[PDB]
Amino acid sequence: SLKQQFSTKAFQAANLEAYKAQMKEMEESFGALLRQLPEVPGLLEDITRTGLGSGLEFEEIKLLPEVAQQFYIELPIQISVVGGYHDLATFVSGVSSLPRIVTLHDFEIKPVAPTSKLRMSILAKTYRYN
Amino acid sequence: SLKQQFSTKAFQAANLEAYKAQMKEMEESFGALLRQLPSDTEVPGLLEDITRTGLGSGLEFEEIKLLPEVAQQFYIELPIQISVVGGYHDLATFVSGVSSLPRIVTLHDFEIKPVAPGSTSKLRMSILAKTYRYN
Repeated sequence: SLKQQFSTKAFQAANLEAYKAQMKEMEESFGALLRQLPEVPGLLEDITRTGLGSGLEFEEIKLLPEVAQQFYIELPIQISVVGGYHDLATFVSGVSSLPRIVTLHDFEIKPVAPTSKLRMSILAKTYRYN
Repeated sequence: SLKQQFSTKAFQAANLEAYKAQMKEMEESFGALLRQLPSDTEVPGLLEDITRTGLGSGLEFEEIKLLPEVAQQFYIELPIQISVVGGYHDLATFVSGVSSLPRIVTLHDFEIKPVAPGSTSKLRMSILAKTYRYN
């Protein structure tokens, strides 16, 4: 994750306590924007609509346990779909550009039969203020 | 991007003026972090790690395409399009290894295609990565 990339590079910072404070302010601001905003049912709706519009079949949508940070909470959603190569791609971009706070993460893929179909499982995350 | 997502959603903010001010503080903080780093020097090192991660996953590289920089107020994004070829497991481990690198790099849209008819052991993936530097 971004936060992990910054922590990892912390040794490189000219001023370590200032870098730690900039990381914290970044998260706090993120937390404050989420609080400002009115999503999960609507996100689920948007994701399924995106995938159906792309010609995919859904299999499961797993809501995983929330993971709290100090200022925001992640809600991971594991999405399994199946369809053709291009359709998987239009699903991926449709979802990453939704009018939602949603990020995409690791995926795994496997053929339906050892072209056309591929099965994709992808991790998405949405967020709320802590 | 994340910023496009908050922008898109701005009409929904209880107080627009305050929401914009927080978008701007998140951005400013992101830029202050990049400036504490030697991030205006990280591209060649990034490319080196990406390449090694790809090779480590049993992939071959076809192309690395550096796209035009896009400036925001406090940071500049540098989009890098990567084309690789290999097996289905190897592609996912590659994506996973890049995202676990000690670099400020985000991964975005990707598209996969088989190289040849009847083949599933060689797939071509194009993926967009981005890195960032202080503006």
